[PDB]
Amino acid sequence: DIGQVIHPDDFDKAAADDYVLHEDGEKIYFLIKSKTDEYCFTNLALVHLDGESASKRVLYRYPYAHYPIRHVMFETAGTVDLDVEIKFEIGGKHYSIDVDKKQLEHVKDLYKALLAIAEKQYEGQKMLEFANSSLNHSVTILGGLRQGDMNVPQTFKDLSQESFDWLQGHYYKWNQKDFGSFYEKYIN
Amino acid sequence: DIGQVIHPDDFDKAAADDYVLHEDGEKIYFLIKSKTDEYCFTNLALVHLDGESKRVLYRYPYAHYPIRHVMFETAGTVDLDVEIKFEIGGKHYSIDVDKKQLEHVKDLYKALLAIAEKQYEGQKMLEFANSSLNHSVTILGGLRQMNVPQTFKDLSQESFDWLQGHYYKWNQKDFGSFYEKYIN
Amino acid sequence: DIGQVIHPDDFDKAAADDYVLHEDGEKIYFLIKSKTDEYCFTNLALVHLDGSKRVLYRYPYAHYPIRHVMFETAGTVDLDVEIKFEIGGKHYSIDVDKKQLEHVKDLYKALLAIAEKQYEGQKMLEFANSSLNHSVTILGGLRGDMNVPQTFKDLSQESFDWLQGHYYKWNQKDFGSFYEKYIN
Amino acid sequence: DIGQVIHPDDFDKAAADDYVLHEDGEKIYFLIKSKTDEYCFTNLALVHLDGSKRVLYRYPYAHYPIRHVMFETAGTVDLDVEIKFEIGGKHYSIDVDKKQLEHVKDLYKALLAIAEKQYEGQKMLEFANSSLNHSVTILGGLRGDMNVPQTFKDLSQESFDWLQGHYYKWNQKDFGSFYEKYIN
Repeated sequence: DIGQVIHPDDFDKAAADDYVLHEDGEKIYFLIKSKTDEYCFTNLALVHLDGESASKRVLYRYPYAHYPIRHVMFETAGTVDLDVEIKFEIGGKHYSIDVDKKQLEHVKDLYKALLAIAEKQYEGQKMLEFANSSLNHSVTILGGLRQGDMNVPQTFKDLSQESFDWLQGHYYKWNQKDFGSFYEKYIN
Repeated sequence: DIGQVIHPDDFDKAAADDYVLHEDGEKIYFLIKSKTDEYCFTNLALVHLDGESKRVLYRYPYAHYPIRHVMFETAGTVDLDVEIKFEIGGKHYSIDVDKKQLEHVKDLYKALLAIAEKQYEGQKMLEFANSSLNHSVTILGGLRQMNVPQTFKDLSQESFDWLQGHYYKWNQKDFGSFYEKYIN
Repeated sequence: DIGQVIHPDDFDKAAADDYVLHEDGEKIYFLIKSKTDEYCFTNLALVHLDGSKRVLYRYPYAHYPIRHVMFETAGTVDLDVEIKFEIGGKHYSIDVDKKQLEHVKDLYKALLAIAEKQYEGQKMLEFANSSLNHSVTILGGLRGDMNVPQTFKDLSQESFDWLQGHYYKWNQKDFGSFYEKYIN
Repeated sequence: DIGQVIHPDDFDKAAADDYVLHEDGEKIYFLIKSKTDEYCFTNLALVHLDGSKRVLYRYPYAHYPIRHVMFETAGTVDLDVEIKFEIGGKHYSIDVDKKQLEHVKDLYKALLAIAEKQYEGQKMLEFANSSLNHSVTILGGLRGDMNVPQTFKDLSQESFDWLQGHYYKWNQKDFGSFYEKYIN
């Protein structure tokens, strides 16, 4: 069904705004409203109110951090067509959204934003891999040591921590939660 | 059966309050009462009085029964109820609530969604904690010389403290603040 | 058969009191008497007189864990409430006069707390054992000046103290404070 | 469909310019427009508008290597020259007005240079990885006074910097200097 890009002034009037986690500073950067669906793109997630009837709505929430964006596509309108179509996959779920060709200028900005998000996520997955591999190379290099001047239990504690910090630091660095700056950059 | 979000002032009047562990500081943050069921969300657990007039009492502490797949469904023009769904442990819960009180059920949705996420992230951290302990065991395998029996005691203790401490940190028991953040 | 929660002052008048180990400071915290059975919950065990012969059973908590603690209320037409649990692997369902619900709900809370402590203890045992092994691995083949035979003795004592100490800590025998907390 | 090499001053008038990431300093170095398609070669990617709908494709060089760059001149009777290449695995053949041969030959040279740099980089990656391993092997099991946990951290950073650094060096993103060298 064909959708309308909503202006920022009318975000608070949208059904989707009730499900935005304003409490956690979640902010709406792009909203497309159709007769049957509402697609809300925030700094943290895609909030989607799915109408599977020609009036009840199923609420979905896909935080980017747990549901990566991939295969971002765009399709323009011909002379005879009334809509432009934007596509992507979030987690593994396929999204195809038809939008009033009048608002192409705006949908093209979303296309750019999503494309940039997908890439940052992709690159992050590559860095996680190196992060883990580096952890192993240390384990292998440092295997089989001597006591010398060593407090064994303290050293055992501290070593467990270093490993933890590295696995953790990298997990949160390369699975970033917030992509507001990406919408900020292209939605201007 | 269609339920009513109960007001805080009427929590001590509810059948579920008798099964809340007031002795351990358990506090009710959300209660939905229907003609057949009673669903009590405390800081520590879901307490469910289930009718199929007898009531079967279930208790699902969050620490041992993780919340997953938190869903919400709104009311159409013709419908009288909004539905909140989730899985606690493996059990599927679907609770119909008076559409009039949507403002409150949406807050529960947000709370549950936040708990589920915290628990998910904690599971991943446990994996890191365990994997890290192995990496030290490997790096420190086969040594030199040291007071062997004192070292043996102390080293066993570190391992224990590490395993235990992480177990309790990432399987947190209390989620009161999550309800407090979205309800109040 | 529908039972009656007995009052503390009438404990010494029950058939079950003859089988409580007063000599070891065993104290009755809850007794349900029916026309056929007698269920006696002490700090150390469930003593059950099963029936006009009676077969005596004793299930010390330390050797028979309590699990799957449930509760079931009465309907308008029912005269009883039912408390259920498994002790060791044995299934118990005990019908009690709905008039005494306030008391049976307390037993429910206590047994629930007992069961959880036992479960958590079984996890701690696992960490305790796993830690022992991690020191064995780290301390594997060493070197260094040392009184080998004394160190061998002392080392064997440490391992014994660890294994033993944790065995007694996480298979605790006495749960009197649990009953005390919820029956009080 | 026979295309036209567009002049730099008319780049901002092409449909493709709307999809260039000016915000990240992406600059168009070569644009061929046909009645159905639009091929836009930037420092970072091939942007292709495929056709009155147009499907937008973007193939950043860093994720889609250019290979098998070919060229085909016009015969007396032909109106076009054809430039071919594979990007990722996708086959591209682009017919262009034989009048503009002088320009398409420059694109040919640039794409040829891009493709070679990418190939050579894939060999360097292989050496970079193989070298990492040779240090792991040489540095396998050591001894010596040492702050084990700091050394473990620092060591893990080095490996990360090596893996990362080489990843970015040999999968370079920007090939603007290549176009600049042959279109100038």
